Amino acid sequence: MPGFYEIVIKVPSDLDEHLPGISDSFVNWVAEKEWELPPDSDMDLNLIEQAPLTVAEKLQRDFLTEWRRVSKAPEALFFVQFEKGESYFHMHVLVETTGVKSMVLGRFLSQIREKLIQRIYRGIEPTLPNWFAVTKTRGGNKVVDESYIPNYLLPKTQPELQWAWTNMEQYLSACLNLTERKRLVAQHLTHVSQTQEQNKEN
Ligand SMILES: [Mg+2]
Repeated sequence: MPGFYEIVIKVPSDLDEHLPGISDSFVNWVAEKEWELPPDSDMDLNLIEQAPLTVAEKLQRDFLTEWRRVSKAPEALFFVQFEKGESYFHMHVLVETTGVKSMVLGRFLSQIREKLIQRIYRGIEPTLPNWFAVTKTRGGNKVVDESYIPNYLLPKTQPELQWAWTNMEQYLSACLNLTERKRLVAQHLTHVSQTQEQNKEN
């Protein structure tokens, strides 16, 4: 029943351009990490860029830890999709509204952003233009329902799709399985159609 806020987080992909002044240890940390697909995945690992993924995995993991603390919702539902855009790697973070009133969201997000800078970037802010941004109505903070996910996130394919994470049960297999995403999209649109059909009838 509750909606979701959306935070878009840009992820650096060019060290000198995106992250001027970053530490050597940060560079080594990125280099060291390797990721593998789960056995049930049908994705092509070749199309997935490991270094940006390392940064993204931590950013989402840390954002969520902070969110749980400010929200006081330990079990908050989330869906995060990491994507390769035309200009930037970026992350769509959808998190439920519970525990955070809209009036105070800017202050909380701001606190979270500082924590990410400390933890991920080791005190050096990324040189990305509007890097941590809540989706707004023009206006106030946008809230969207669960339908946003089948409509705008699930349809993505490689290489635009890089990775995804969730705690929402209906999407757990969808995250890294293209065949499953495809099925879910079709299923959602089917429901929508059936609903309109009913409406015309009656
Ligand atoms: Mg996008």
